[PDB]
Amino acid sequence: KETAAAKFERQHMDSSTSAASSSNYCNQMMKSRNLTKDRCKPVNTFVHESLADVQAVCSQKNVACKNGQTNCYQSYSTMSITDCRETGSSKYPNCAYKTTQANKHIIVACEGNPYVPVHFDASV
Repeated sequence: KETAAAKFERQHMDSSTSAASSSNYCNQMMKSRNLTKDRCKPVNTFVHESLADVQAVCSQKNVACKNGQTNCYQSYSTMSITDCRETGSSKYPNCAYKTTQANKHIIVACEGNPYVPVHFDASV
């Protein structure tokens, strides 16, 4: 019974590294965060900021979600992130990813009491 908040933290939070660090990072992290268990998740973003700083985005700039819901929020600051994208050669179960580091505004969807991130929508 993983909570929606905990699923967001597993899939999207990595405060321990300042920036993607290594060319190995997406290969290791997509596997260790269990995002390659059932299929190769094609894309995924990790955020290298404190949990409190990501949770605070839920009270920042309200923006439309890609799915048309209204509960998305854009960070006023830029944040350190790593984008993981499956290589063309990647075949499950040997899921392979390119690691790219960026500093961008994040967009998250927030739900619940407490009102916390449950989904990573985009970076801009």
